[PDB]
Amino acid sequence: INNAVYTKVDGIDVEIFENKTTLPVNVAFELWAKRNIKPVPEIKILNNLGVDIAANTVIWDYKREAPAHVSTIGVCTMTDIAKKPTESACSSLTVLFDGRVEGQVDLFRNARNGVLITEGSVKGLTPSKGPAQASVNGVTLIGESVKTQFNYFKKVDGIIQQLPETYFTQSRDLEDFKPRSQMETDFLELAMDEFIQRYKLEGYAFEHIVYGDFSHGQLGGLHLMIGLAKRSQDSPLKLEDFIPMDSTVKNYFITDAQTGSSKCVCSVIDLLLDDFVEIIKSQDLSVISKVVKVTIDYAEISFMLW
Amino acid sequence: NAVYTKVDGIDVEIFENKTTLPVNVAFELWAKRNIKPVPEIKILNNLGVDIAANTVIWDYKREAPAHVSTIGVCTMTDIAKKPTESACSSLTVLFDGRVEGQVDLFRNARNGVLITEGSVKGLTPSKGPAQASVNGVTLIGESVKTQFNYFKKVDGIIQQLPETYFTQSRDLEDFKPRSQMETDFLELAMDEFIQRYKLEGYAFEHIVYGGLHLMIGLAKRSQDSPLKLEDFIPMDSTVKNYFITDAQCVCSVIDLLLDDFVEIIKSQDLSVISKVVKVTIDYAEISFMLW
Amino acid sequence: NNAVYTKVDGIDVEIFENKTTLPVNVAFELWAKRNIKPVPEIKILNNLGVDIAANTVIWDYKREAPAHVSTIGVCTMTDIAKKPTESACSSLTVLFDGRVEGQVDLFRNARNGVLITEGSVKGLTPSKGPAQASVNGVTLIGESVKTQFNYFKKVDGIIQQLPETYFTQSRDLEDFKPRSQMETDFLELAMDEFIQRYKLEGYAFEHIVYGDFSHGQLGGLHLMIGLAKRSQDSPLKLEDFIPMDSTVKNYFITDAQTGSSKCVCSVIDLLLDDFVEIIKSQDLSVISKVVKVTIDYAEISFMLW
Amino acid sequence: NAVYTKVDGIDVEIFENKTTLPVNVAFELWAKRNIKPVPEIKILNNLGVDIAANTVIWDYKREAPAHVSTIGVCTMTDIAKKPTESACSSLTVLFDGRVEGQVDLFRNARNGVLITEGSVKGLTPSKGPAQASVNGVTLIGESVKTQFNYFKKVDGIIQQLPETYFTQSRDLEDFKPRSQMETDFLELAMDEFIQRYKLEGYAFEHIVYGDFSGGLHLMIGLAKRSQDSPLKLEDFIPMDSTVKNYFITDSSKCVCSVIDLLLDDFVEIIKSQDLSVISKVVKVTIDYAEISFMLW
Repeated sequence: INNAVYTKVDGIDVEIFENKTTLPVNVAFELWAKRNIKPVPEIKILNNLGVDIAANTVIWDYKREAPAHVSTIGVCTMTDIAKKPTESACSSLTVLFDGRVEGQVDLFRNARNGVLITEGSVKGLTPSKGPAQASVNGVTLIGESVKTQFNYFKKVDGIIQQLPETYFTQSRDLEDFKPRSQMETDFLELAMDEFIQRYKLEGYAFEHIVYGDFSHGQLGGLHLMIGLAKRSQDSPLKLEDFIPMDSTVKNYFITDAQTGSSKCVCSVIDLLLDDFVEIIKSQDLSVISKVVKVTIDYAEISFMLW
Repeated sequence: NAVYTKVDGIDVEIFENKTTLPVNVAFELWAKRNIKPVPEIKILNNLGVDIAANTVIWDYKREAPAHVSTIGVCTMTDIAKKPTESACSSLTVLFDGRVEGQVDLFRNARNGVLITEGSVKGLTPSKGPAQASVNGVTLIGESVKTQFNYFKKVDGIIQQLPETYFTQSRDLEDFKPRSQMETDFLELAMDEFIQRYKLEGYAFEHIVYGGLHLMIGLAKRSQDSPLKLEDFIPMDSTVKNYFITDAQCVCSVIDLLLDDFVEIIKSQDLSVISKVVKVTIDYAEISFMLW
Repeated sequence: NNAVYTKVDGIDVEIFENKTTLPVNVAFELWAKRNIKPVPEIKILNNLGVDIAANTVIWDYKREAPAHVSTIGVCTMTDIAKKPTESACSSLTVLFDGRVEGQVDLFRNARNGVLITEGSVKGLTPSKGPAQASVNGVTLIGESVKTQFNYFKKVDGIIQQLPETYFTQSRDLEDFKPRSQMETDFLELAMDEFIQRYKLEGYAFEHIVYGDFSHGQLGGLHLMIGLAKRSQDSPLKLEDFIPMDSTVKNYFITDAQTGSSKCVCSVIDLLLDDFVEIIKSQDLSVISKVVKVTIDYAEISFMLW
Repeated sequence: NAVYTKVDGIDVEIFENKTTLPVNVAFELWAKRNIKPVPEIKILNNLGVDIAANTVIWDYKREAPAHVSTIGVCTMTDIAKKPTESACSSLTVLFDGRVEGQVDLFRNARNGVLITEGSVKGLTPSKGPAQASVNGVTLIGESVKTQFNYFKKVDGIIQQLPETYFTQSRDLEDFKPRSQMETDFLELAMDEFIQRYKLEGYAFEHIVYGDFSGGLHLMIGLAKRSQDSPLKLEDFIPMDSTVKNYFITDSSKCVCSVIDLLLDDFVEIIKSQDLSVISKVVKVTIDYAEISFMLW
């Protein structure tokens, strides 16, 4: 009645892995058991970049409990569409290339479509710093020991790309919300007015927004995490992924922590407050439209700021 | 600069304010205000439009000008004498066609929207909404042309505009059906309506009768314990919040034709489980939970 | 069903599941009244003797049940009292939370208990506890709100002195931050650069940190940071063997990459500086190689070299 | 100080390095080494015994003194002349009741442990193992008394003294059974033992019969395994412990924790844990220490 895989640790079956894909069990297990468990970029970034297949490894989506991509390359014979990631079979596919391993750079130099991540500089090519944080075997974190911050490069049809200037979502939760800057600390520490005062924000309608819904169309309000975090000395909130998939704007079930009383299904975006202030101040208030399109996580998000 | 009074010695400049502008130039905007029938602000907002060309668009709901930077309207607020030229082509300019010159300036400017009441050589139109704002009065013209054809450019490129539903713009106070369906819905009880339009075993239930609310459903509930809405925060939003009380919620309401909303309701699976729906309404992508 | 729900939108969302002897409605209430502010972890509480909470409910999120058998003035159907000073309590170590008013007071009157406070208390000397607390069952150290308490104990009338203790950090291996300069360079140096930098030759450090210093406990008994370094290249999935929290914790150890077995066995997570202090403390010229250490207020016995 | 030689002398002192002591004084230790039959080091270690009074306990596997800290033995190494002084305040000191005077010094001592060949005024004995260590050879005394009665003091307070199993202290080569049960376990096939000593549907299976994969094993279990297809093992490190590691070869099996329990004792352990067949965390007392381990 099962598709679970086990190991014996003493006279005890512990379930090492459950199969939640359509693939036959042991085929899936192979796939898993070849996950890159070193630092990878996060699913949101790779979706946003339009990446469909990784070179020579497997990116596992730990929330979805399945591999992040349809096929493979030089990994698992029963789903490999190729062996070297330059075979005719995948010229028309944005291929993740991990520059930390040898010879992947030139594989990418010779690829038609792809993105290359690396720990450092690359000869003749302009980087763009990515997030501070990466994904170490499920857990996303910013790390002291291992380096988690990469530089991205993109190719669309023979040609290197200019990657948009972006902000990055901070991949934080409410359970453990840690301030990442002075402004952020202050905001949580101080009282609204004393804050607006200190950072010079009179007549921006700050209080209105941080706490308010700035959705241009996303499902339920668009609230900002650090803003949800401040409304938590009073009765605080539990979150819960509405859909397993990771993305920049994220749908949740918000319910009271203390008692479960339902609230909404609404979207949160976790941004550095500094980056948030910068965008509220970017808005020109003299024009008709109050939609602000900002590019965050290499993707375009539309806001309603007023 | 500002006009002033001399209230015994001396100059006491007089400011609007509501826009902070000198009454002086504030009023010069009211003057040059567009008086021919214009697109409702919500659709301008959605299409992300910045300034109109050689005019002001008035915000009668805010009782202020929709925009305080101008093109060829008032020297104290003009960012440029003419739309198609220099530090100006980055922002999205609304070009109106039923004034001549303008049409030709759209094909020369970078970012911009264009409305017209007929077709234009070589371009594909997208039918706008029936209604338009007429000096603060939103209405469906039969004496005058209020329905436009829209066209948009970004970075130089003509865009294909999405297939859309448009919101109806009805106030509740004087609500009035616009189809056999909307009629029947208000007449028929719940159960009979679900069986006439073969809707049984779909989602809609809560959203229609009683998160997000449908204006038309809110009107049927008005014949039951008459309710009133007042917007704490008055702009013009495709989805608007209202303070809701009786004749003795803070609600998202959307005004949609049932004939359109039931097209939506049916383009799902036979549920009855709650569904995420992503429609284009008023040129903008709306996500909401249907049940 | 055991399951309690709210309709979020039109969707059944489980907010609570019963895994208790009690009926749903009663357990749910207890859950629903559980203190969700910062609290001492259960290891510290059991180590101390606490068997009941004043006016609150300590919840075990790993065991998904109350931390304690009865209540005081929380829930009419599991209350043994209403006030913590009633004679039905005078034989039980009661947790008194100083951060709320007058609880300090009931603690003076109480004949058996433990009082935590976020600052000094007139007449009594404090035991500066761990840096970390549990906050709605996510154990963390807070810079935002406070997580570090002071402890006091009473045993049948009499004020107590708490032994001086080391405290287990509380760090899963899946996310392991070093908390001192010693831990940083340990992880980021070679063993031999290390032993020298900190002048540790003539202790058989490499033998200890990396090995098994157990006197009895089931499986090996390994330092966490120890495991984290060997983890560096060949990493390990670590998984609770028993829901109950404790100072020395048994685990199912398993390869991360593939699930190959390894063992059941205990880990203890200590600050390296503390560990190094404990090895340096052992007197090498005696028959017994058993070092007893008080950690998290309990006696923990080791085996050294 | 150290003795020395003269090579183009210049005095050249002489050391070890087993202890680091002057050969000189390391030998005084050898000289004063207790040669009456003393309890096995493991039991001393577990009772947390620090040093012995007016004697030296020798560790033959380490080929050295179990302790370098002395009392009343040697000027260079001791910490007190007499076990009662305030230097032995905080140290568990072994006292013997075979040398008189000491039997009484235990009464006016803080922390310490005492052994005797018979009972003592109004103290409850805990009957120790059958075996002592008689000069590097441990055995069960035929004509000499090797069983002890133990008593312990922590902080002037006479202590609890638990009930214990004891390990049998048997090397594998020279292996001899010590009951009908151990006898049959060697004789009877894998399946026959189970029906005879009615223990079908208990845990016990693996740890008694043998693996590739590695947890605890018991001595006799390994003996039956080499009772054909012989197996060789030896101290990886030369300690003395209730549970010791071995290199099994065999060509290797390889690093096992091994425990030498008399079967009947271990069997009464299996039987104290309701019919299951599921793995079982046992927490038992062996050699006066709480050892916990997984039974399957």
